[PDB]
Amino acid sequence: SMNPPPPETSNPNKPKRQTNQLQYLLRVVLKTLWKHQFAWPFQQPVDAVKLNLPDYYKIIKTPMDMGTIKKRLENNYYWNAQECIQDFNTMFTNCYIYNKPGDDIVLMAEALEKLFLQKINELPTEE
Ligand SMILES: C[C@H]1C(=O)N(C)C=Cc2cc(OCCCCCOc3ccc4c(c3)C=CN(C)C(=O)[C@@H]4C)ccc21
Repeated sequence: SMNPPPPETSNPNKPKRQTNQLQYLLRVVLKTLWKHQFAWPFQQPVDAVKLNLPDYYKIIKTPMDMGTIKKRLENNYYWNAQECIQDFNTMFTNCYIYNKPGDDIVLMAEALEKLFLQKINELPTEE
């Protein structure tokens, strides 16, 4: 019934590094998706209490959102760009699992996902 704590976005024990790929993920990928018209339901953790979804955290065991993804990227929480890419996939996949095809929320996740897959095709080469 209650919401779980938000996903961890900061750990001082984790090593930090900056890469051209992680910078692209926040400056290009995150910035493009955030401003999109369908982004609003994905900009923060699913609030199962305020949205009245009592079974959400019974179906979804790996919650994810762009707010958490952006906080992780600002805190230097990701070491590999693939960790961030998996997080975006998990957010899209959670939406498709909890909801049904043809739903307005699924059509919004599908458009964000198409915008995301185009950006990852142009992900610069490691340095
Ligand atoms: C599980 C959870 C979920 O998976 N996530 C990610 C988060 C939240 C969420 C949000 C959900 O619902 C949001 C509402 C549906 C999206 C907006 O779609 C429409 C459709 C029609 C209109 C408008 C918007 C706009 C203006 N008005 C007033 C209109 O009448 C027009 C015609 C459902 C599920 C989740």
